[PDB]
Amino acid sequence: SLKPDNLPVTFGKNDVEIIARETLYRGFSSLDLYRFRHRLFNGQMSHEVRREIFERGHAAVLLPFDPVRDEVVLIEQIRIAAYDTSETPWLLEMVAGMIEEGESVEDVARREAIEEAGLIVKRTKPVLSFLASPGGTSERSSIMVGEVDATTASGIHGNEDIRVHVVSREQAYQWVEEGKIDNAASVIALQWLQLHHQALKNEW
Amino acid sequence: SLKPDNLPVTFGKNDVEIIARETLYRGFSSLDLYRFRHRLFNGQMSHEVRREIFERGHAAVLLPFDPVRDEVVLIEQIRIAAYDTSETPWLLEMVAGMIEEGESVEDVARREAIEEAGLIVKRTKPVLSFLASPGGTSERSSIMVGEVDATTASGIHGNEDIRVHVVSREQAYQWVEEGKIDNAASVIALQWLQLHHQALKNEW
Repeated sequence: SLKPDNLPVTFGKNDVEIIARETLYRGFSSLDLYRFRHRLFNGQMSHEVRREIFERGHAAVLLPFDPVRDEVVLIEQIRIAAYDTSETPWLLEMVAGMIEEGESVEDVARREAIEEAGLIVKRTKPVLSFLASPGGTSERSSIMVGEVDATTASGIHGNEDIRVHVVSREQAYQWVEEGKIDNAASVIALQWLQLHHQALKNEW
Repeated sequence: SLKPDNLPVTFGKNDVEIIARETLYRGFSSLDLYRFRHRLFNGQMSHEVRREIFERGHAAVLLPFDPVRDEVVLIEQIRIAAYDTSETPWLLEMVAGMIEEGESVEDVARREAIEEAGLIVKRTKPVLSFLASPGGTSERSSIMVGEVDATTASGIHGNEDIRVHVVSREQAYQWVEEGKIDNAASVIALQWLQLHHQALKNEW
């Protein structure tokens, strides 16, 4: 295991001055206007830049995977924001929830697998961590895979209302390829699993 | 090629009533409060649900891939929204831009590969299309891979300021595994490539 080099990005936090964050909205979550100047590639300083950034905490994401049965547990809940681009706003997702307090991502991954899927997790691994849409929100989501008994996954759970589904991994991945699953975190988790299932099954 | 079944999601748009979308903010883009009622799994109707949803159009995403050299072109630009969770807000990304007017995603993929990378694209394929963070924004991003001559990828391009990088695919994917690339669209494109490079190289 050899980590990679620092390169080829060299501009860091010493190359940016956040002039100010201007609160544009304060409800359940926030729109804030980042006002900033940054170094440019040609060595010159920038004009002041104004960026509207949706701010609303960060998420833990569990991929419930049963290594014995080679199955995944998906969850189903409505995402109203999906309405305008999707046939249905009910989406097939991974266990996930926002991180708060002194919670680690393991804390929240595990907590949410009970709240949303009634699922007790065994061994866990870190998968990947990703920024959802950096152009327009600071949200970071951190994904863990969790060893789960898929035979215990049933029922409705949860203003949250969630249904539980058990499919084989291969079916979960085909639904990615073919567009049935298409939320960022499921696609990332389920492509990650497809590149790793054999080594993971072997290890577990 | 056999598409999948309709199941197991059955609730559709006939099961939701958007009561109203209440504009909470109007600048470069919008925060709107979706007010809605929806069917619940146990057959009962919901209380009124209020969801704050960042609204700002949708994106096309190009993965510039050179099948001869087995290389990828990445771009580098600052994402200020990444500041709080990342060592550097300068990020290594895919060519991308917002969709407008009567633009198809091909139009925008191609347009942006010139604006951001000076790149002329040859053959294109659809990869995947995904919702960035459905919990908190309606943004959909649609990814195409594009046959590109990596030897023509150089320089600064672009309030946009973008640098261009040519790495081998394997290096691009290792940077995903190890966390150097971690924006949703790059991770999805670059895991997709890793599952498909051989068939794509063979076809092209």
